[PDB]
Amino acid sequence: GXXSDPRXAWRX
Repeated sequence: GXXSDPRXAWRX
């Protein structure tokens, strides 16, 4: 869901 950030893409 929080895939809208380079450090959150691998967190979505």
